[PDB]
Amino acid sequence: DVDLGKLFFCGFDDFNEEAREVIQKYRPAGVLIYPGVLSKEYLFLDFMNFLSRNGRFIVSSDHEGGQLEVLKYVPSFPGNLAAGKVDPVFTGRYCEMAGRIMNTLGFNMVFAPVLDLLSEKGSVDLRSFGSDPEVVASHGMEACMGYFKGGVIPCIKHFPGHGKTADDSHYLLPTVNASFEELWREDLLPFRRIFQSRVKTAVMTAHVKYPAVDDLPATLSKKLITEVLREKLNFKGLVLSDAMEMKAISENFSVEEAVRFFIEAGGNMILLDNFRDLPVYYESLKKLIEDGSIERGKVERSIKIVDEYLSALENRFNSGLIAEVAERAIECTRMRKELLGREVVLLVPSNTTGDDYDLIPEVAKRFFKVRDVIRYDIEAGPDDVDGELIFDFVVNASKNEQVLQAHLSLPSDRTIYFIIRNPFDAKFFPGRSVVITHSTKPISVYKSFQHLLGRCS
Amino acid sequence: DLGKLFFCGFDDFNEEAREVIQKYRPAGVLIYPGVLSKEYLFLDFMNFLSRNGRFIVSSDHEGGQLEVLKYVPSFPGNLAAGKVDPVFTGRYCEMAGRIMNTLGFNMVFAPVLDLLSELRSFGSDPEVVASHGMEACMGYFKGGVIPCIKHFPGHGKTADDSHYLLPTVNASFEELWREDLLPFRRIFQSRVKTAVMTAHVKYPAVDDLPATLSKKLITEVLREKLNFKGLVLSDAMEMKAISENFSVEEAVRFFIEAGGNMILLDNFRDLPVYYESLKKLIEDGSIERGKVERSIKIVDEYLSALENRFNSGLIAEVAERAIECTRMRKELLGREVVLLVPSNTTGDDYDLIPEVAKRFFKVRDVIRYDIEAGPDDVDGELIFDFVVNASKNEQVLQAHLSLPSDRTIYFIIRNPFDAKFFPGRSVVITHSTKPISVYKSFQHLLGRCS
Ligand SMILES: [Zn+2]
Ligand SMILES: [Zn+2]
Ligand SMILES: [Zn+2]
Ligand SMILES: [Zn+2]
Ligand SMILES: [Zn+2]
Ligand SMILES: [Zn+2]
Ligand SMILES: [Zn+2]
Ligand SMILES: [Zn+2]
Ligand SMILES: [Zn+2]
Ligand SMILES: [Zn+2]
Ligand SMILES: [Zn+2]
Ligand SMILES: [Zn+2]
Ligand SMILES: [Zn+2]
Ligand SMILES: [Zn+2]
Ligand SMILES: [Zn+2]
Ligand SMILES: [Zn+2]
Ligand SMILES: [Zn+2]
Repeated sequence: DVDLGKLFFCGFDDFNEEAREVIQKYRPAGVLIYPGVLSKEYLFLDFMNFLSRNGRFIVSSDHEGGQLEVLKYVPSFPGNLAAGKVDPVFTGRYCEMAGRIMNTLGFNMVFAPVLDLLSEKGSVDLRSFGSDPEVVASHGMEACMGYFKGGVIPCIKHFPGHGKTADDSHYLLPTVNASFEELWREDLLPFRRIFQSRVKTAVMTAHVKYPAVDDLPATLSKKLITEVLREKLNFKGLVLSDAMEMKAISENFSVEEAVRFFIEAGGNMILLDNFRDLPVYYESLKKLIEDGSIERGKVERSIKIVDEYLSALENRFNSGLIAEVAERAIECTRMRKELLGREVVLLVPSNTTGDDYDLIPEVAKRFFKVRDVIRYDIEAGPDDVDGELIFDFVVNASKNEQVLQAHLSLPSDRTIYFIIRNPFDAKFFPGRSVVITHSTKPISVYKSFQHLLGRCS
Repeated sequence: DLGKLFFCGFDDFNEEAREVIQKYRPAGVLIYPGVLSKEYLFLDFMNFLSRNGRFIVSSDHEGGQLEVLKYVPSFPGNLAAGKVDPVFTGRYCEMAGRIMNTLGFNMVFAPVLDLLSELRSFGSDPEVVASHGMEACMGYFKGGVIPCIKHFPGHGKTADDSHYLLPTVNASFEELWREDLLPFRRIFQSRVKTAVMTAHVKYPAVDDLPATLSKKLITEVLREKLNFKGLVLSDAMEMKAISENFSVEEAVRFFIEAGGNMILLDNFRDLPVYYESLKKLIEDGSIERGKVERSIKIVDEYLSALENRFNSGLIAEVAERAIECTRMRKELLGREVVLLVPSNTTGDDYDLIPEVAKRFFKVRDVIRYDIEAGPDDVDGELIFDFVVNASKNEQVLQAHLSLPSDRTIYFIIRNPFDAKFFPGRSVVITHSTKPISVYKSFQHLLGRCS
């Protein structure tokens, strides 16, 4: 039961102390990294650094290529609709390329390919390989195979296929009217293609209702997941829900109903699009295990499956090394704790080094209350200023003496000098509070704030 | 095939670039931000290179202060790395090297081995630089990319920049050997695969010429005393340190006679001048033919040492092959175009359509229409309708169809079903909104569709 976290896959829109608390307490096996983290490279890198020290994870993204692209590291792709028009070998080569890059950064799973068919009702629009089930199957197969050669495990979505509905699951619960024989022949054809091969893959469920077949959304449907996916399609691998908070589910089922149906239906990992919802869902699952509404056997089998995927990963590559370099290259003098809860005035060079300067205020705001942000001229130095606490981000202190005394005329009792370019300048601030970063990069500045609040005090 | 002695920088990709590459066959391609900052051009360039022989493909992505590949996560840089266990430098460079190799690069112009005097350098201690320098070369290589250490013989002792003047380092040879040269020496002795780039720097206590042009520094020191048998590159020859003190012909002569192998040009348009200059000097005897052959031999080894299956230009092929067009009248295409572009991530793709169009067509005006309405009526010599959501209703479908059918081309860039709604019309289907697709649709319009 120190293992129940293995049944959860959590999305992270931020990386902070709550994130760390949630991860350390519940130990989710899956981590999905959202744009909130990816768009701030310093946070992504520090997050990857953290994950490498806290056990083993499935780490994933939504980088499908085309319309859904979230990793700036992967060159941009026209997408599945365009790929569908072309020799499927190109899809395989793209996904190997994307996967290899992903695997180098520290990802070990991707939520792709999309295997949903394109219909005229649907529009989603560019994310499908095509209408022809055969075209979708061969591209889907090349995609799963490419991702896998590249070093990342694919997750095909969304079972059993929901291109035949006009409705979006983020808004309401959609409906697909097709008969089972039609689903089988068509929407399920590319899924069948993958299950018949030897590629390791996960499967994500659709929050979609199929009334000619069952009353429940596929995510919550024992018929679709046990009798169709496990038994007729013979899939023994990992089954993920789409995000449970999505309206299609949350506006029609309780948290406790969703967790029950999905695990009883045969699913293995509950996807939450918000790591902060984990304690509610986690506790909900724990209840249902103790009051008997969830067969214990299903939870154990699920745990077994995740453990197989976790041990498969094996990788050497983690981009978080960058965060360690930044952390370890920071030298600081001794700082008084009692200063640090005050409101800070930032002195930042005026303005690639220029974009690094522009980002210093945003990074500081994560760690300190900020009263003003002042952009000085490096060849003049800072106007005289006062405050409760002052941060001088020193660049080129030594050009002349009228600049070195702009910097030294600041109240030494409540100024911290951040020497971020030429670390020789640190000799010119004796008795002063000094941080040397050896870098202008946002991650270094970031790690300098962490040392300031932690190790240096 | 003298092109094997040239390494060319490209700030753009166009037909001149294609002409120059096909005529002269340079062995080396260096890709500058002018191409990298436009991913559609970068991708198309890579696709072109995979079809025109073997190349050494490199960038200046050092990490830290000098970063040019958005695909590689950003690194604090060498000064920060120097403070740290050198294994981390090795890991960084493997990571960067692997990403680079996946994109299609096979060489990086890094690490910097120059010493720090009073961010691109690992430190002041020659020993620290050597250990990080070795890890970096090893990591790059492990990652799939050949490293190139720079700049021999080390020029951290000068404040002056070679982009401005010819700088001077006054240290004696005994001091260079003991200090600046030590990390270069540790690397040759460890026998890690690497290339070497020369410095456009004068060392007056040792010799009169800049190292790039100095037989003493390159032959007697680098080749003989340091025993480096590998690939030797110039820094860029057009740089003022060389160009304002030597003629093209003096620079080409000295460098090859000095023992250098590949001439780095920072501009591919200069290749013919330098190429003919090298051809001349070989014909009148100012260049020993033996040296040219030895240089060619070395280049040939690196070209085959480099393989790879990986080229990100496949993306450009997908975009190319997914384009459907009706037949187009050649003589509309020399006209001035009005663009109708959906207003404003599919929004960032739309913003970029005008920049892409301007490469292929004269553009008179750019109108940003509302796609819930469709285009206001408009007229011009030639009209490009970048159709989005044509079928919402009949008042949108008839805003698009009220445009003059003799001189409008409809680019169906999102929902390819809409194409049925434009019978008799000129229609291009891209199956994508991405700049590389839009770009490839213009090439097809000017080529295969007409
Ligand atoms: Zn789907
Ligand atoms: Zn949606
Ligand atoms: Zn049908
Ligand atoms: Zn989705
Ligand atoms: Zn609990
Ligand atoms: Zn049991
Ligand atoms: Zn650490
Ligand atoms: Zn520290
Ligand atoms: Zn230091
Ligand atoms: Zn240098
Ligand atoms: Zn320079
Ligand atoms: Zn010395
Ligand atoms: Zn240089
Ligand atoms: Zn001969
Ligand atoms: Zn082609
Ligand atoms: Zn074509
Ligand atoms: Zn089509």
